[PDB]
Amino acid sequence: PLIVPYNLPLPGGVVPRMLITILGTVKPNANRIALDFQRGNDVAFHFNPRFNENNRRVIVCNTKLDNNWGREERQSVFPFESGKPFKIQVLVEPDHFKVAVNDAHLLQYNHRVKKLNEISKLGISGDIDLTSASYTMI
Ligand SMILES: COc1cccc(CO[C@H]2[C@@H](O)[C@@H](CO)O[C@@H](O[C@H]3[C@H](O)[C@@H](NC(C)=O)[C@H](NC(C)=O)O[C@@H]3CO)[C@@H]2O)c1
Repeated sequence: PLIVPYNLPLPGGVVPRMLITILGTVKPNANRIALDFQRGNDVAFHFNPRFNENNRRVIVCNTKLDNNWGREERQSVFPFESGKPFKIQVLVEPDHFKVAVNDAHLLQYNHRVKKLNEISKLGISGDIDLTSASYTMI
């Protein structure tokens, strides 16, 4: 097992056909999970399941530039469950990050940060036990 928050370096940045796979289990009474693809201090893609935002479960995605959050993209389809094991796969495509959870397509996030090769770290945080975090080229 891995210590959370965990930093996964992405050597040379991301590129299309790179597949990141994260395996873990949601804690009991979880509040939030976050994946943060970073370009230095900037967050190119923040993927943030929220377990109780005004008694709703929602995934919020966004980008942070110069310490400012941008326009949120919100998904009400919510495949995570407190206490249960999950798999998140993020496939870098030419125009977007493509996210699947437990083998089912979830969402796509169009590239706002376009210098893909400068997105050099992935932070994994929140209310999880982290089992593995890896990448491969498909
Ligand atoms: C909770 O713990 C941590 C730890 C590290 C980093 C964060 C960053 O969390 C922020 C991030 O998820 C951004 C993504 O857009 O949202 C921030 O929250 C927003 C919130 O989503 C907005 N809610 C709505 C309903 O629009 C709110 N909007 C208004 C008008 O207030 O704005 C906040 C602040 O940007 C979240 O803090 C978290």
